[PDB]
Amino acid sequence: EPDLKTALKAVIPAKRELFKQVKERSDEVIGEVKVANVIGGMRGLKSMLWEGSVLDPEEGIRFHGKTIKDCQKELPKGTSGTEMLPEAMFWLLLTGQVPSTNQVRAFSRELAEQSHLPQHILDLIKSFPRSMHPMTQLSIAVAALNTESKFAKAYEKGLSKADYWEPTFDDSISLLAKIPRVAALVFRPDEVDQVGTQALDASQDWSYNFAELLGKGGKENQDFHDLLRLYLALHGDHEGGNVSAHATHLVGSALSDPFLSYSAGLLGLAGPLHGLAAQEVLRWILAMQDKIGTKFTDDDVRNYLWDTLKSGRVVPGYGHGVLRKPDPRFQALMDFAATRPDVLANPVFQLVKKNSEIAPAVLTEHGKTKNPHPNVDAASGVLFYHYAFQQPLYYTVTFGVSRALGPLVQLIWDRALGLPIERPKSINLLGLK
Amino acid sequence: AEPDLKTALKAVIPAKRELFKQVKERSDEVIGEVKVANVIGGMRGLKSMLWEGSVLDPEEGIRFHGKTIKDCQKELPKGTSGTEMLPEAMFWLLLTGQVPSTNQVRAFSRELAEQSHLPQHILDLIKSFPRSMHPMTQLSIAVAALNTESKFAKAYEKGLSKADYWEPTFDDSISLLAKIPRVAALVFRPDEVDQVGTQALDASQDWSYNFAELLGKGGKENQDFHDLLRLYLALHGDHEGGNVSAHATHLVGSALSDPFLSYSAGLLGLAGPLHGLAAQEVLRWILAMQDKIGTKFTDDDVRNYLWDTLKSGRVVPGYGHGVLRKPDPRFQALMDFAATRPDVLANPVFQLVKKNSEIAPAVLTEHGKTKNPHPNVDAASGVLFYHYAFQQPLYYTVTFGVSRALGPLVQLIWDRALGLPIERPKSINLLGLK
Ligand SMILES: O=C([O-])CC(=O)C(=O)O
Ligand SMILES: O=C([O-])CC(=O)C(=O)O
Ligand SMILES: [Cl-]
Repeated sequence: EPDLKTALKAVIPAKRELFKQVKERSDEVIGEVKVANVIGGMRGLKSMLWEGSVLDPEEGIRFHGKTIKDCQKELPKGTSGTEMLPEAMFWLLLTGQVPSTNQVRAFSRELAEQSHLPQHILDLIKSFPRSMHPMTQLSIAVAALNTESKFAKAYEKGLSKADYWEPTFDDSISLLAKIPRVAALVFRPDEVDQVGTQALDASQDWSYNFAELLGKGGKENQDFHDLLRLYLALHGDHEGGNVSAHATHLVGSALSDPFLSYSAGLLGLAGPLHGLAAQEVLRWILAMQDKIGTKFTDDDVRNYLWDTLKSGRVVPGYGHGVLRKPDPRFQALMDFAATRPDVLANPVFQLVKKNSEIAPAVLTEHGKTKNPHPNVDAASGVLFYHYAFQQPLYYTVTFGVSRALGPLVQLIWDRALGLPIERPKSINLLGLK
Repeated sequence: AEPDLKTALKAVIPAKRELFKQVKERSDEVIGEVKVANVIGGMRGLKSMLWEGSVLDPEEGIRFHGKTIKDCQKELPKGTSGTEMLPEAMFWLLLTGQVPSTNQVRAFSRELAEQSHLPQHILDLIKSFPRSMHPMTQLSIAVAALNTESKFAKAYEKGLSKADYWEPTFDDSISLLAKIPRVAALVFRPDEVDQVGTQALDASQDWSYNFAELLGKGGKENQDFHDLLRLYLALHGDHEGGNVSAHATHLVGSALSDPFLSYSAGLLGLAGPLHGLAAQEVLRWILAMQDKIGTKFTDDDVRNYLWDTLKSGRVVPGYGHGVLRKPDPRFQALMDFAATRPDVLANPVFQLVKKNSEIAPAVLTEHGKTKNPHPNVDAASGVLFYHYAFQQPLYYTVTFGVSRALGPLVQLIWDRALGLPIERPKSINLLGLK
């Protein structure tokens, strides 16, 4: 059966024809720009192209029209376990098609084989102080991988616009292969020489191998391997509007290669209002457990919610900029938890769950939070914590692994369609008067 | 004892917050349309971001709180010696809307010299870089790594009111400005990391002078180059919010990533061939022109070479603007620097820039595919650096990177002071447009 590159090569003509048709309608009006859009971070403004996913305010995120549940049903699984593979999600995002299981196996083999790192990346990582925030470490080491960029070199030689997409593809695959190893090196700074050169099991999936590099390989960790697969698939893409996806696209649009461009995305993911949300939730939950105890009641949880809000604080992991109904990424994680009795017996999980049953009504009554349903960040941290990954500073590093998926797909499409530099116009306050 | 920078900014914040409230009361007002062309065309045409410090005027070029380049050359404080406006003074104007006194700038230059030292780990990180790692990659990486020193990131982690966000933003912005010329010099001088990375700076010298000293271009003998450098860094500090470096800084910053991470994103955008490379392209093109036509050129030779470039299907770099309808006043400010240095004027490469600026606009109009075919700043900057023996064009973007910290850091400070939200547009697929 076709490999990924071949499969992408077969859908490129249909995408280019679709693009030509849309371009023939260039003069068509689709929206207004208001003052609110200028001062409000472009919120509500339909102004960028993004092929792979469309975030529906009522249904949540869809991937070529498929729900999360559709993807959990249709996408190939690992050689063992129950959860859909992130490599299969990548295939679907890129091509618009669901790969066969043996297509995904040949693709997982590519990701295991291209995972090795040049020596200088080991040296760079070993120079980091141990107190350097893990997302800073991750962003820096991805950027540094630009020494290996095929796009950057091919471009420097003279490269036709028609040939841009293929080196972009080769670099994207290279990045995906290497990023879990860079992530594990962030986690395991005393073992950089071992973990940074360890050969990966050639028949295991991307997430399994990631877990092995984290020191969480083997039979004993098989539920965690499924969590990881699900988590990485769920977080791979969420439209083009989010800061990490947009930053990748923006930097990429200047023809910076995928290593540089996704490094910009990771720097945006390091933001407290973007990728660090999950870490903040776990901290807030643990401080709540600390005050009210493991034999907490609804009443305890309700008072702590009210005490948080009355002090002028936010309840993290609730509300969204676009979403209007409960986040189907949150629900898919809650559904994973529902069938693991040991997760359900964990009080920190019980606390997350009870909080998800009470918080939405408290927040509505308090009245300052837009659509106060749980988002994915409400739950992800506590599930990692359960599996003895009790170092919340590193949860965002896993988000960084996942989130390479969707934005790299769109970079490939950007270069294949020949999209120009992203260049809005700016204005001052005095100009708006 | 006149206000320091922080105090001066603190005095204009209330007026800016009142102006912002007034604009916000007009939230529902329509200012333009979104067309299909805008979505597929990289938001070109779309007025969709706030940027306070600079605005492009179609007749007068870039203006900084309404001040032309000529106004800034007249009014802004100069160094203890030399003829050119200081970048520290441009920063002050961008941030505050006001012109600092000369002693205000001196107190500010002293702060920048005092905070210029680097943690040891940044020396170690830079020494790990391979020799072939592109300089902009090195610069972006080392700026990000300075986030270990971020007061915003730690203050935020402790609990910080929204109203106080701007202050740690400001402290980190100043810290970044202080350190970036030392990081830049380390990018230029990878064999001397230990020496250049700990070298004590003259405590009463300006930002650019000290940068030049760290580059190995200190002293009386380099005083004209110190003026060039001052002017270059001032002229390139800000040019609206739409350009990739400014926008990326703003975008990353809007997620509350600290200024080190945020400007590191800008530098990654500046590394992009369609953003960071114009000055290098002009120098190459000018030297290849000198190479083919020699030192004894005439108007007619220059004219034929322009036409031969355009007939080959090639661009004449450093000419053209989308809006601006006269020469770029940044170009002219560089030409005015040259006018008083006889040795620059005797350099044939400069003579070639100049004659080319007198002939190219008419040739390009007659050719007809370049909108407003007047010189831009890039037409001159590279050749002036080349004259001063700064003949490693691969590193010109590093110097642009130093300059371009100025405007975007100012906007980050204003973003946090006004409490602007996360930048998050809506996206759409091709099928949704059809
Ligand atoms: O999968 C889709 O969304 C349809 C598709 O391939 C295209 O847009 O050409
Ligand atoms: O390759 C094509 O047919 C379309 C093209 O030129 C581009 O990528 O801009
Ligand atoms: Cl494959």
